[PDB]
Amino acid sequence: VIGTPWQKLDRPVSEEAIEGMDKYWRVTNYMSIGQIYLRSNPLMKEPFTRDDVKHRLVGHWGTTPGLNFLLAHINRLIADHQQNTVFIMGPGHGGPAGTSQSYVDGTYTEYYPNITKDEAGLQKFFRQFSYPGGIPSHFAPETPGSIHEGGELGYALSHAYGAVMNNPSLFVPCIIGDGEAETGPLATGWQSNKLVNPRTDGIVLPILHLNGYKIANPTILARISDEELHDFFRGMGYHPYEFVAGFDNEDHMSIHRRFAELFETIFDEICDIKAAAQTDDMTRPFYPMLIFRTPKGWTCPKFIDGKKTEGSWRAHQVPLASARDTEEHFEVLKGWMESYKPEELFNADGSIKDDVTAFMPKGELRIGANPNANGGVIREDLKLPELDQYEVTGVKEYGHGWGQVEAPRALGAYCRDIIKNNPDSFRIFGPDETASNRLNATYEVTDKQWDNGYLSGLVDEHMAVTGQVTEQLSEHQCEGFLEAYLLTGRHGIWSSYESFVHVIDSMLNQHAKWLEATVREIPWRKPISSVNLLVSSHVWRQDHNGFSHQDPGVTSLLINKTFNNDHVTNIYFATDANMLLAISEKCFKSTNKINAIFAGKQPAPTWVTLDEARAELEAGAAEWKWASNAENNDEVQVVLASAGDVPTQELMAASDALNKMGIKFKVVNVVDLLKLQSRENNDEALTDEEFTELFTADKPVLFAYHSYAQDVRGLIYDRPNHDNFHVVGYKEQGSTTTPFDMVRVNDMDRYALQAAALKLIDADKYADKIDELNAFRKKAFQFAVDNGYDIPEFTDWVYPDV
Amino acid sequence: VIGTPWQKLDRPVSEEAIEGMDKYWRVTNYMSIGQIYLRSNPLMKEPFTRDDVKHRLVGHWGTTPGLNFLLAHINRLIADHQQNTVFIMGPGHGGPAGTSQSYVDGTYTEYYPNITKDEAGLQKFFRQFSYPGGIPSHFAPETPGSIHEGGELGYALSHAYGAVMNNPSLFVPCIIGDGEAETGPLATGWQSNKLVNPRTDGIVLPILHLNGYKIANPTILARISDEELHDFFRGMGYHPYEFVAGFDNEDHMSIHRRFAELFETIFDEICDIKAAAQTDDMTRPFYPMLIFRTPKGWTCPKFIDGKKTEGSWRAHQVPLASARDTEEHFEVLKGWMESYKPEELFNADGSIKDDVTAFMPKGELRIGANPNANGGVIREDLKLPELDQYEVTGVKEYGHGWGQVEAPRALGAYCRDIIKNNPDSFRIFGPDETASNRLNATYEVTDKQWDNGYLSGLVDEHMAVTGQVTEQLSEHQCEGFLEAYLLTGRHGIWSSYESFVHVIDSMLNQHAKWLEATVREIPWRKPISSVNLLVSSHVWRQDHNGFSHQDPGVTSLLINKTFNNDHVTNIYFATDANMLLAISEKCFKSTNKINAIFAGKQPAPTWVTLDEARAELEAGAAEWKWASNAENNDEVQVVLASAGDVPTQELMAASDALNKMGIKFKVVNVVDLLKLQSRENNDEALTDEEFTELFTADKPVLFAYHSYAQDVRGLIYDRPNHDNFHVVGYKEQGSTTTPFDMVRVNDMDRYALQAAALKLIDADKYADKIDELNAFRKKAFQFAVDNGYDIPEFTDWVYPDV
Ligand SMILES: CC1=C(CCOP(=O)(O)OP(=O)(O)O)S/C(=C(/O)CO)N1Cc1cnc(C)nc1N
Ligand SMILES: CC1=C(CCOP(=O)(O)OP(=O)(O)O)S/C(=C(/O)CO)N1Cc1cnc(C)nc1N
Ligand SMILES: [Mg+2]
Ligand SMILES: [Mg+2]
Ligand code: NA
Repeated sequence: VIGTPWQKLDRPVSEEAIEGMDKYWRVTNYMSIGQIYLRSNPLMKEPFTRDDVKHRLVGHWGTTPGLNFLLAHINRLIADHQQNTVFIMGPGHGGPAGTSQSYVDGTYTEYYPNITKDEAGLQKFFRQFSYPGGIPSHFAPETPGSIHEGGELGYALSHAYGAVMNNPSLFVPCIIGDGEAETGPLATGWQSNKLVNPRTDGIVLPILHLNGYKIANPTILARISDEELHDFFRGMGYHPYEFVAGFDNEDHMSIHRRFAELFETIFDEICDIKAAAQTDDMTRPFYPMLIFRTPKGWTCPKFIDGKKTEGSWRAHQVPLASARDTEEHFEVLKGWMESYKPEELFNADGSIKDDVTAFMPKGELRIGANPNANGGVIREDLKLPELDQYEVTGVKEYGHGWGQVEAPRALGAYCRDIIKNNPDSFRIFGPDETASNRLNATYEVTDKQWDNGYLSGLVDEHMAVTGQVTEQLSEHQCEGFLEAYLLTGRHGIWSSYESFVHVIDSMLNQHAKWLEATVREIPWRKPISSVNLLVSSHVWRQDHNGFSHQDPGVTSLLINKTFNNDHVTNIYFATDANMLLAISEKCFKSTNKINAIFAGKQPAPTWVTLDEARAELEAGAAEWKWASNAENNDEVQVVLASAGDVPTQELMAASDALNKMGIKFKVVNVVDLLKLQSRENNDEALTDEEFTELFTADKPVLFAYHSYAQDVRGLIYDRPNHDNFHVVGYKEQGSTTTPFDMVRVNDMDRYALQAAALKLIDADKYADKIDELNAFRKKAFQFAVDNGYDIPEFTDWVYPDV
Repeated sequence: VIGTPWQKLDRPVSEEAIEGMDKYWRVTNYMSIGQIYLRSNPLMKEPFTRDDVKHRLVGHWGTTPGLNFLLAHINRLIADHQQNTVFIMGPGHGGPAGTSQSYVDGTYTEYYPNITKDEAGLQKFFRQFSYPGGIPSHFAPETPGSIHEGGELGYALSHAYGAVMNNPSLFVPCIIGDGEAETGPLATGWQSNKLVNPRTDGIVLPILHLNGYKIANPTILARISDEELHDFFRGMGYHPYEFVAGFDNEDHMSIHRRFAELFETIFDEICDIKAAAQTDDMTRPFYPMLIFRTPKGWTCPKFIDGKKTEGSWRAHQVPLASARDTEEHFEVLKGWMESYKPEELFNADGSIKDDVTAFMPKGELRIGANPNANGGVIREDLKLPELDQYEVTGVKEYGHGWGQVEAPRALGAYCRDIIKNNPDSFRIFGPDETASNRLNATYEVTDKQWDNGYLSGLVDEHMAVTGQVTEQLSEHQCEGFLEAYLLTGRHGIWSSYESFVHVIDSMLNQHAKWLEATVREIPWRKPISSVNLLVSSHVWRQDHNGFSHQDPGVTSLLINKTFNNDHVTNIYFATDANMLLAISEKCFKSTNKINAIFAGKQPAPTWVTLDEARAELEAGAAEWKWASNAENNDEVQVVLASAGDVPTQELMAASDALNKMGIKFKVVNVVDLLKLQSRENNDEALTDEEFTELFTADKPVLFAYHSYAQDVRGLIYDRPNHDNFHVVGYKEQGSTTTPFDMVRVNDMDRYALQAAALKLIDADKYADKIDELNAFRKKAFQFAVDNGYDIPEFTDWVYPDV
């Protein structure tokens, strides 16, 4: 248990804590300006000149002093209440407020021994901010206290809420940019309080950083009427409190006393909600939120060159951009840095005075030290059930190609038993698609958690105010909740209709970059569990839905996060349920990855046994010798290669026909896509030798690909024999139609695959047979048109091993 | 002018209109069930059997009767008021309500002469819905009345609002799924009423289709308290009205009279807002919205196999999935279809009776016929100013490589004069980035439109309650507003930080699919203006921001919409401002495209004259003979090829150094990327012959690529000499650093490019020179670390032609 969760003070905030908060605010403002502007002389020791200013002024002042003010008050709260706390910096461009916090709390020096607590250290701390060889401009992963960089705005609230799931002792003040609040993802993020339980989950306090402005405009929320703003937050299930400061001549000490008093009232109400929820965990409370209205750039010069800067968008980036070049700007910077009275804040040795920090939390309650902000320190391996009990054994008993299994249902049963063994640290998320994607065996042991109104057992099924499945019709919510749940040291999976994975392409980009930085250069930030995404309801079988639901191209996006041997991204094609099982076990054991797990949910043949799935998954690509008919590679007329359940079924039916014509070929299944790359691009890929062994030194290869052929083509560009590959993939053809017609219009159906194989072997010789295959596809299509269902020769075909 | 906009009735709705609306509702429900279930016998003529039911039951009943009810009432409104109206079907899976509407209004038969108004036609109309060879399951582009398919949920409101921009006579009832409202994009879409002006823009009426449920869950909005729901919409600046029907035994005629009366009150209030706005166009009104609360699946059987179906998520897709297979389900379907009393709705010849449609609007006010729902019928070419006056003439006067121009500023001046010549049909959108992306010369002739509070001329600049620039910190809003503005026949452009384009990857996917279907098979849907996206503030120069802002991979997503010779997607690299000018003119003249226009906004050399830009843009790739030093292709030791402003600057400096060593090469610039593909994949690409002429038959090619090398590699896989290309691209390396260091860590800097060229020519011979180049890059980096700015030999280099 960290600290004493949810305890009220029952006394006023002390005047000593007020004094310490004002010193914190002044010292973090001063060091924030130092980080932005100063390359040397951090204490402005005589002579202090333009030669001490950075030649390249980069960074963001505007948000920063509002952040620094909140952080003083959140630190004071943590210390007084002994409250387990992780904050979110929505405006992650306020990085210097986040580095200043960690430097004040002591964690910065603990993690970075060279950045010492004295003038030499402070010199280095100032120069290194957004500087070549130094540190980022944003609240990056290498800052102690960060689980959220906030470079790409919008995910503040899904991360805050994901962090408090099954974390009942954790408090998350979530600081949200008022420009950020104009984004889609943030606007829906407010509604998460219908999806958390105040007894089993912790508490988010949204704090709207209402500084009036974004980069070059006012914000929507700052300029509507106060009554609309209050009705808005109340209508989303919050109790709104509003603080306004810095627009008049109120002295700063009074501002701190009024805020501290307000913040105690807010926390008291959180504590009341927490206490009440031990008895009534079904009534959804109105959680507090804070509207925090202060001038953008608060405490910077009011006008600069006749332009309003404090209380404007002009404060957004770097004020006084000429501080190095004109004595006029330099003098303004000098008076601005002096207004914080650094001589009262630093000892002569340049260490921050003890009376600046006596109010601060200590040990693991410090924002930089809390283990929830470094969740791999808390994470434990899942207790996984034995995989064997889930095996589709039909393949062993009856033959390769057996049955009509819906593959994710084996993952559902596996996930069911993972939740049972790990009842509060493995969650499933779905955008209203968990049942549609066939993971609903999980409801045998838990419920979809819903903390909003109930009506009737006739309609409410498998749903309770607490549980380990979460659904909201929002890929942004599913992906954001899950990320923070992993970042605080837990585990899970989500599923999405494949075409709609793209809604969160840019969230995958950011989480992969978080992973890239971490595995490269932040060894103190320990391994988190992986993002596991079941990509299902795929392009080939969108029977009720059509063309808008046909886009497997998240493969292509993921290929753009496969560099430097980071090994943070995996694309798995689950061939059948036994392969799905093997892949998922690997994924649930992995750390520091995004794993995209492709699997079809339609009824489909099972191809391999579980033991075969385990061996093949490890190699990444494998020959299926029981399906090959060639003696050896020199006898092979064409390589039949596939990746994806549906390309594989069609390749396999093609292989059966090609066998019956006396054609000689081998069958290669591809499961771990990126292992097709060269060792030069991926040091864990198949070696040239193993690649040649699978794909031959120079026979034609027909490659039936689940997604866009472009991917395989770019991946194999330097592989031996790549010029012989013919990649067939999805090509933006399709609609609401029969399963055969969907493969047909992409040349993916088994007849077109047989034709293509013939064309690669000898086009002249097989001219007629090709025409005949092409005409059979026309006839099978006419038949679908006339009769309403696919021709029985297509639908009734089982692989001859069965 | 269409109809008589914004006129009140000043009498009750007639009883004859009530009777016609109830008949419409019954006939569209009946034909919706027919489309889903029936392959023959649409009027259930004896014998009506299971043999008349589809073998594959696909589609969505649940939303459909609520849509059909609203559509009856919106048609009645249009007719009574003569009101120019386009609706949005948020739940676009309610396609049969949208096809039924067009069939009732007569447009379906007008566009599809074979689907006739009689029993034979109705037979065909039923079978063809989501059927092989037939029509989609959703409100697809081939349905008259659709500007919005609604397969991928979330964009209902940005499309509604974009449609009414500069469209002051247009009314848009926007029907929004209550599951849809859980998405990010929809949640922010509500706020658009702060960005439209009630005098110069038309009016959206959001109608929340609060049917209680999504696929397998209740919805957030349906289960919060009524007081929270009302405060929510009021707090977003609406006046909420709520209708509740179908939960009790109220007869349907009473339901229609109560709704019609409510809808007249709502419209009267819209008319009052429109009239008031002719005098006071600065006060933002509280626009009505409608909470429409009715049971999901309304009028279907209440229980099926003991399961509550009407008023449940179970009504979502296909009830009675066994209607063909068991007589039990068939009997239920038969009684359900009979409950609408089709014998009162159809004449014996199976034509819909005249008294079903006498209340309907006629001619161009019909929902299917309105030209705003087919905007290419209204669209006119832009009056473009002459390009020459924008030319950066520095290249002609001083030499290739001249100057420090910020390229988008020439596009800003061009856009400025486009707005001036086309003052109400060309808009610019930006996510708070129009000024940052250097398009702010447009503010010389118009303002950012902001219909929300003002504070002071000290802070509010270039902003007014009306204007042709729109900003909101939401890529979803920018992309949605623009799409509908083009779909209703107008023009514009938006700009985004390149890494954040990915937020709307999936919107680009849908709009490209809309375009694919249209250019392939909907000739009646005329060409719209193109989506023009300035992709700027790119990966190489994110000086204030760092790694989270470095992701040029929208290139890769776009490559997945380049099939079948559709020609709906273009990726342009603007080399400099003269190239930018040429590309933009092409884009502003194009139709039916998405054009991604890459351009840097940092100061940069101008390479080509405007006349050269025009020729080179047309070919797609071009030799720069003034920069090549080889005689001819056989004398070439390496091809220096680049795409992007920064790769080009670095290639060019490399070329200067390689020249001074006596190396022989040619320089090829690439502007139109997809013209690198083979003619087999793209019938407008460079032919093999022209490709070979540029890239040689067999010399090494060094290709410096703006984005991920993967793209070029997959694109050129079947081109002559592709095995000789070495593609250098972005490789997930970078942070907040100097411009040289950013190119350095991706091996993109000029020294690494010179090294790479040497390595391709003769690695052994140039071993030493390579090492020396590699060490110079280390020294230039140390210098940045030590001094705060890049080494003057890097920054001060100008191409020797200057
Ligand atoms: C538009 C924008 C910013 C203004 C934020 O305004 P705010 O009100 O949220 O914060 P403050 O006023 O507290 O500064 S900071 C920023 C940068 O590129 C930095 O990441 N960008 C570009 C941006 C656009 N879109 C997205 C999704 N994320 C972004 N970071
Ligand atoms: C989740 C979902 C639907 C429920 C919609 O519920 P609603 O309340 O908005 O509409 P009704 O109750 O009026 O039916 S219909 C649907 C399909 O795949 C169809 O496009 N999907 C999957 C889906 C997920 N995510 C996105 C962005 N779009 C989607 N269409
Ligand atoms: Mg702000
Ligand atoms: Mg609904
Ligand atoms: Na090759």
